[PDB]
Amino acid sequence: ECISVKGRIYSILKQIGSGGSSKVFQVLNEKKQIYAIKYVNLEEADNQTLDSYRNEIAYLNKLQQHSDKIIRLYDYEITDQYIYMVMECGNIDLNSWLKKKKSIDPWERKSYWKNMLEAVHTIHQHGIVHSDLKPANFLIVDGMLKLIDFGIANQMQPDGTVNYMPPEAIKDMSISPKSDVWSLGCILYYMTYGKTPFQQIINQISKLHAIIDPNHEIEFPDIPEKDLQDVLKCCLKRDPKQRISIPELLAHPYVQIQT
Ligand SMILES: CCOc1cc2c(-c3ccc(C)c(S(N)(=O)=O)c3)n[nH]c2cc1-c1cnn(C)c1
Repeated sequence: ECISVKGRIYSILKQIGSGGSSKVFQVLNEKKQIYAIKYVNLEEADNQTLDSYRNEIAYLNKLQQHSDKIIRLYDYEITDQYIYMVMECGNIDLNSWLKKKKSIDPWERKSYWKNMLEAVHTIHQHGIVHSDLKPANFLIVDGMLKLIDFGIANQMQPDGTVNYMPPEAIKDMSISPKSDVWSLGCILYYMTYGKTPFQQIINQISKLHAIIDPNHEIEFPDIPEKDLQDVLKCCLKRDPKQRISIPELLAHPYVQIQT
């Protein structure tokens, strides 16, 4: 029913998220303002994971200044036993919203695209490459996608797919900013064609076969927005060296040409 963080009290109104030993609550302060609060129980945590949490917090904090396309962290508490993160509250994670909506509006989809670019651009500018990027990581907050996590700390599932893994991450076992470009591509592909590139492929053992396979070609059906079709093509190129960059993407006409 009730969470104390650095003096203040919040009433738990609902659980929204539930990773390993972490839980996210939709809560309310005394003035009845909403906030998401992340509780991470630490009793079991070993130094690797403990450092991962400390790392996420520090970056999440640092990055506050640079962009509003990053989840806002209002304040936090941390002891040897727990973590509480008081954060901004949104409407829905993107993943759970790409199921709900039938097919997206052009103007919104572009807006969401800009939003993600700015977000991922920011983490890159601070030497972070979020390797496991996916729509579950973004969060709608009054017409804005904001980034929830950095792939530094262990992932939470909102109350795990391989649709977004980039080639070079699969071909890896015997990293690049470009990895995130692929994953963002996949999210945008979804937002134009109602599905990811390989989400019709059934078996996962072989889902990661199509991805790596140069001979396997990806289907880009024509659409009224010719720019968008190019972005998709440029993002989903299998060779990191020849895949478009975030800074290139930010100057692409899809983001830049008006209407
Ligand atoms: C596992 C999901 O993580 C988060 C979810 C949220 C939300 C949120 C997400 C989904 C829903 C459906 C809602 S809702 N409409 O308020 O119930 C809020 N707001 N702020 C949030 C902040 C987080 C979060 C978790 N870690 N970090 C760093 C941010």
